[PDB]
Amino acid sequence: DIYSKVLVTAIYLALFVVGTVGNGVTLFTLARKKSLQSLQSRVDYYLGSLALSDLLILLFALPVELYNFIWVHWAFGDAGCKGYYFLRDACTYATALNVVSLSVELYLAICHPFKAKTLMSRSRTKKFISAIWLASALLAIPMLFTMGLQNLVCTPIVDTATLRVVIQLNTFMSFLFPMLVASILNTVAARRLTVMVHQPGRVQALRRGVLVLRAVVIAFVVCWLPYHVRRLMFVYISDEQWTTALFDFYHYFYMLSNALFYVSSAINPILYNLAEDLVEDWEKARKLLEAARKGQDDEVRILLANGADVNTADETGFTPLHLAAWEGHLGIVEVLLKNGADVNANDERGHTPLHLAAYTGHLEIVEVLLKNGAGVNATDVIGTAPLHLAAMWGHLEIVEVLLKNGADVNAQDKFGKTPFDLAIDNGNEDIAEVLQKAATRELEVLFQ
Ligand SMILES: COc1cccc(OC)c1-c1cc(C(=O)N[C@]2(C(=O)O)[C@@H]3C[C@H]4C[C@H](C[C@@H]2C4)C3)nn1-c1ccnc2cc(Cl)ccc12
Repeated sequence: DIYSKVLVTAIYLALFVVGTVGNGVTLFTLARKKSLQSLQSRVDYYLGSLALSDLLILLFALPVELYNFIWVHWAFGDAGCKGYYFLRDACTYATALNVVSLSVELYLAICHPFKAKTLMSRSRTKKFISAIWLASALLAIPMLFTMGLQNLVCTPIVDTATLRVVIQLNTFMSFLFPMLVASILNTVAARRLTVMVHQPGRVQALRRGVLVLRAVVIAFVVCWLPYHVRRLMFVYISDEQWTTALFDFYHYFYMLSNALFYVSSAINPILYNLAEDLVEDWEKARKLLEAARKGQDDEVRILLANGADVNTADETGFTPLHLAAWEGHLGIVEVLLKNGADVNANDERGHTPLHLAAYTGHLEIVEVLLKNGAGVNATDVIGTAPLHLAAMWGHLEIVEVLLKNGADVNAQDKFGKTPFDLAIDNGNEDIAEVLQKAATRELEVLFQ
């Protein structure tokens, strides 16, 4: 139908530009990045080799299928008819062999790190990626002789029996065999790394390579499995003609698998980067929360430089600033604020860093917070404000600073207690006297 033609055409154009940009940016990045780790540079060479095959499908295969299949009712020549299937077949091999070769290098590095250290270099990996690309072209040569131009339409130039044989072998050799090998090696590599880790940043690269691979495998398996199942349906089909429902099913499934093929190649960079960056982000986030609390000045400085989230909140809603303000680390509080730390950050109860700074009696930090635009009158779910906690725990110095920055003396909590009530009940006579004076500010100012 026309609705289906418009739907699919839009998806192809979306996949094309996003895939071309994504894989295009990837190649530029990985080509022009200087990784300070031998193993991680080799992982990049494989992702660069995958980005190349991803781009060839999107620039040479997608437009032909878009044009000479769905969009319009053949005009790419015999070279194009043969070239299309050859190039598409070649890329799928190059992908499957890149994923296997990568999974092999990771497996050896984890299970045999001693041998892998001496018997693996960037030059050796560059040698195999060539071999992968050269072997891919070698295995894809049969497709040049199975499809040809006749009448002008691009149709098979061999009997269905012979065509069934090459397609069957292709699906097994190009997908089923390698993907399973990659999957097993990846699964085993991940398990033995856990044991290997338990016993400078080689483990991070090995952890990154496993995550990257795992996601890249799942993406291409999920996306090409329907496409290859379809090709096995072709070779193992029953008699001519079936129920209209069955014809509708195979037609939709054919049209679907066609589209799903280009999904994998398009959003692969985004998917493996997202997954890898999520773990690295979460890691650096939790490292910052502990470094900020423990009082590690150097650790916090490095982690913020490495691009850790300064405003990251924990399960209880605490940011690095909350704990740094609580534990009384003035050096870190300033460093955090300089890096754009949210000074009015809330938690589960709705406490700000100023609530915690006042409670623990950190005068110097209380000022630096306020100086950087901290809410002096900020209240929690109970209705407690910094002035309540400062007066409560007998911190006269802070009470003066808070009042000096316009702290509400009449502010009450759920229990109907003012900062004065807390000061009096806690036997803080010194604080309570200043609070009663502050309350009579309006009276004295005008009259006197
Ligand atoms: C008997 O084949 C199937 C049975 C059930 C479901 C099917 O597709 C989901 C298929 C199927 C697969 C292919 C299938 O994979 N074409 C090719 C491809 O690359 O896609 C074409 C055509 C040949 C040479 C070459 C490589 C193969 C096989 C290009 N084509 N194809 C179909 C063949 C015949 N009639 C069909 C009718 C319907 Cl409604 C749907 C699919 C049909």
